[PDB]
Amino acid sequence: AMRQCAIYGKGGIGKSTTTQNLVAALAEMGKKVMIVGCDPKADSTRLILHSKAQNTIMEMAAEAGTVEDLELEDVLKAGYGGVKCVESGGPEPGVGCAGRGVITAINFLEEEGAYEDDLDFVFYDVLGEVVCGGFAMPIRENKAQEIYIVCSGEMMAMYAANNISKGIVKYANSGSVRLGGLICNSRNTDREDELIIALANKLGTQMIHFVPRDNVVQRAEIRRMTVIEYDPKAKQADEYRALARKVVDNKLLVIPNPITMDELEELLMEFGIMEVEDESIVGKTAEEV
Amino acid sequence: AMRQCAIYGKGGIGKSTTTQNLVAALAEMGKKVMIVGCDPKADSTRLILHSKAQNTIMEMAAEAGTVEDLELEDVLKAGYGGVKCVESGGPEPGVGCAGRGVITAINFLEEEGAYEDDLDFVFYDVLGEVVCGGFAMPIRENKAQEIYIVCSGEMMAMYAANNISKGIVKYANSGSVRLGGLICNSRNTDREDELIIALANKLGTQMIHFVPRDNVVQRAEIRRMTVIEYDPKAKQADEYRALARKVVDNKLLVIPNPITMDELEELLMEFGIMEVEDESIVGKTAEEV
Ligand code: SF4
Repeated sequence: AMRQCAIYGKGGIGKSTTTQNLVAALAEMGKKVMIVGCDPKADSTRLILHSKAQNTIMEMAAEAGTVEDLELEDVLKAGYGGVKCVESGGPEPGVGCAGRGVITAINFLEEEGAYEDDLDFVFYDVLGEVVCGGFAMPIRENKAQEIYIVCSGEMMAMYAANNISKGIVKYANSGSVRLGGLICNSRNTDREDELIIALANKLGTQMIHFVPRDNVVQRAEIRRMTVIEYDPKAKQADEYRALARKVVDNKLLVIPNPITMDELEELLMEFGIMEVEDESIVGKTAEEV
Repeated sequence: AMRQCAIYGKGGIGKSTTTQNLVAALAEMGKKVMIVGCDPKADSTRLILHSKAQNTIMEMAAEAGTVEDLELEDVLKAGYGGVKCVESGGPEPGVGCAGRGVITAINFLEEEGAYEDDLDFVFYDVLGEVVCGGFAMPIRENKAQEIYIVCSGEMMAMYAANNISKGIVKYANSGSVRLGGLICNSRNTDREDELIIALANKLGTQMIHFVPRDNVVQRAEIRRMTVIEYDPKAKQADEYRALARKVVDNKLLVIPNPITMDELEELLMEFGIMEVEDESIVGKTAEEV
């Protein structure tokens, strides 16, 4: 019943916002959901709590001395729709692998039996910028089963998306770690919907949603809350409900097929974000050409 | 004579472009420089080599079996102005700390006596997104002495700049690792020049340069080359020469003074990128307000 899910993707494309907003649609339709905040900024829970920045397991363990001197009630908060929220906390600048904050944070929650407490969903909001051993921690430790990659029709978000996938693949043979699909966050670039579906099937998954750039997300997030919470009778709000729908309904859980550099640039050139570079101009000064 | 330098800063603000371009200015004014490519994409050497993507120590060790089956001549290339170039290589997606690629890469170069070979400069192009143990590796192993942080008048690039600094500070007491200054890459935001000098002196360093958003950089980089190489008699070109000038001349090497979150938002609000948020609208639906 209780599924183990993760949201992976790069920063600056509104990953957390779509994660939180999704989780809110999912709460209002009956489910009890818990978000684990694996990003080094506390932005993973912000909108559900109406918080400036939630208290994290790292800064609080730094407080009470050790990780066990914390009580569950202090780290794990609940906001909108009784959505349980924790921020894992960043690696202490200079020292500390990021992924070791996350084991600390999951371990702590297993031992205070939050996982065995009545729950339908867990959602790890995870940075999928570089996929190092550190950010791969939910996948290697098999705490995330269903991976949904948020991305956009833009080079880095895509490369990012592929890499997340190569990680899924590393731990294919070890367990139930699978790519459930790609969510596109629009950047009002032309061909981006179908570019992300080109990528989605060339990987062997779908593009389970397309999230439109609606200026109500901005207006709801300045009030530190979801769009499902701010204006439930909105266009965008039903988009979040629709995504959240497709997610329960998803049965499509796969081991992906990473593509190469030339193949990513292929897809980037034919939909138009990338240009066909000229070979004769290369290495030549404006003197020359 | 041979100074050990590093360029730290976040992605997507044109760090490598300014690194490479700087290094070119420095080359035409007589010096012999080597760039070490610590970013997971091969973008750190690209413009000096006119290469699509240079061959990295990770993918080539994966080729010959072990790191010692590689010959110096294969990894270390030279381009414009006899600027020696290597790409370190990323962590293999899923497994591998990023910083362990970098020790491998430096170690390999110490042993084939590239460091003892006549050289005035070494420049580690390093991602300073999160400052984990992994990206702190040049600082903990004291291979970078002079850190220059490229940033912009934008929240994340500044936060990032602060964190790089907290890392400098961790290894204050261990050696000669010092913050030489902040380089601003313009994003044609109003107050950004003086915002980065606010930040610069609130940290205890200067803003050793301001690099203007000139559309010749774009036109030179599409030809896979520097602006010093493409059009030497250009406005931007002299900017790179001027930066490179101030760098030799720099004597100002410090241990920085990291600022807080409230202090960062202070500076963001008074120069105008950040807005003064309203307290009464928070937590309230459009029904309510
Ligand atoms: S695995 Fe990655 S998160 Fe951990 S230290 Fe290494 S580079 Fe940082």
